[PDB]
Order: sequence, then C-alpha cells, then structure tokens
Amino acid sequence: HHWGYGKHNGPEHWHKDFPIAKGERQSPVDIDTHTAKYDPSLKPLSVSYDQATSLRILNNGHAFNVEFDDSQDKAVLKGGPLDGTYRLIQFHFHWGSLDGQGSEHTVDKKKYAAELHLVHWNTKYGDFGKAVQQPDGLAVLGIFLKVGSAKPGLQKVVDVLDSIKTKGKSADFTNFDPRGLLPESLDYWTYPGSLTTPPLLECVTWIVLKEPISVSSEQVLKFRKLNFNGEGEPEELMVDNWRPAQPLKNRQIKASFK
Ligand SMILES: CN(CC(=O)Nc1ccc(S(N)(=O)=O)cc1)c1ccccc1
Ligand SMILES: [Zn+2]
Repeated sequence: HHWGYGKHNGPEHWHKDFPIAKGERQSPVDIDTHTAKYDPSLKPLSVSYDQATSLRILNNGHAFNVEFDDSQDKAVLKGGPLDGTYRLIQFHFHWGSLDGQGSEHTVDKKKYAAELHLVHWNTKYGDFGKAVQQPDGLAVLGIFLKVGSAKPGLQKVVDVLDSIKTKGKSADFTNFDPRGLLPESLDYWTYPGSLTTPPLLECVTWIVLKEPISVSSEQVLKFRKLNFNGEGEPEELMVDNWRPAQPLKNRQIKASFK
C-alpha cells in the first residue's frame, strides 16, 4: 500500500509515511501575484541547455521522467535567486484528467492543464542524492502548460509514450533538447519549498515561470493514456498526478518582474 494519487493513498494520506508533509516549507503553493514582492536584486535566470544529453525516458508509476546524463558540466541553471550552479538531472510533468486542472502551483487560484518540472541539483553537493539532504540542494524550474496551439518541441516526448505505457518501462531517448519546452520569457516567481512527491524533502528553491507554454489538446490527451499500474495489472489511467497547494506558512514569494 504505497503512496499514489487515489482516495486511499493520495496527498491527504502522505503525512503518515512522510510526516514532513505537514512541514514549514511544503510545495506546491498558490502564487498570490498581488502579494508576491518584486525584487530588483533578483538576477535574470541563466538557462544553459545547449549541451544537454538526454539519455532515456522512464515511466516510474507516478509520472514519466526524461533523464539526463548529469556526469559533466552540461545543462545547468544559474543566476536568478541561486547561488552557484545547478545541473539538470530530469524533467517530468504533472497533469489532469481534464484541461481545467493538473498544475501543482496555482496563480491567483488558477489551475493550469499541466506543469513541467525541470529538476536540477546544486553542484556543491556532488550529486543528486547528497543534494536532496540539503536545504539549498535542488532548484526546480516550473513551467505551466495551457491547452491551445501545439508545442512542436514536445512532440518527440509525446510520441515515445506508447512505448512506456506502464510502470517501469523505459526507452532510449537520446538527443532530446529541453530548450524546445521553454516559453519566450524567463520572468519568474521564486520561493523556498519542497519536493511535491514523497519523500517531500524540504530541499528545493522553486523558480516558477510566469509565461505558460501552449500544448495541443492532442498532446495532453496522450499524457492521459499512460497508466499508473504495472503491465498485467488493472488499468488506472495516469491522470491527476498533482499535489494540491499547501500552506504558505511563514514564506515570501518573490517576483523577478514588475
Ligand atoms: C524518488 N526520488 C527521486 C526524485 O527525483 N524525486 C523528485 C524530484 C523532483 C520532484 S518535484 N515534483 O518537486 O519536481 C519530486 C521528487 C527520491 C528523491 C529523494 C530521496 C529519495 C527518493
Ligand atoms: Zn514535479
């Protein structure tokens, strides 16, 4: 009876196995745009993905991950609110059963159809596993998805999903360029938070872009054909794999823009 997104193992149950679920810096949150403070000391975000080396795509039973070779100084996030250099290890999405829900962060209570998370670890800690044990271990770049025009740079991901329908399937996915998933603007909100899935570790500097990307209805429909269950188990569609907004408690959200 492990954690998931259902009635009996979903977000409201996670605190039993992972008591940090009720902690002081949990994610996601609602971003109250009028209460976020513009911080003119915040630097432009530096996203340097020119040499990113995607290796593989994995259905892990909760989402799918596009994984990267993080053994060298390639695909890194710097600047913005960050001190030092953070290296890209994986990305994944959270999405809904319907276009009206699916994002984890919300903006003035608005839910987007999905949310992309580009996960990076602080190079001062040597690798991902050590970084997650530190309060400044990770930087997650979050990007909202709305349904409209297709995102051409997403299509390579969409097309491989048929080969990883089920928990534990992976496929070679070399040469995927995550620059094709980025909106025009790198204007952002930032706050200190957590992983949004168990173990819910409070190790993340969140950087949430203001500008959503548009994906087509057909693209997101293909996300919804994935399965939470393993092969030869009863079919439970992989939909609504998002954690709701958590209490802000004693945190300030900062805006890079006026
Ligand atoms: C399962 N896992 C690997 C992992 O990448 N976790 C993870 C990475 C990112 C996120 S999210 N949704 O906040 O961007 C959530 C979880 C893990 C991490 C730390 C300790 C133990 C397991
Ligand atoms: Zn995520």
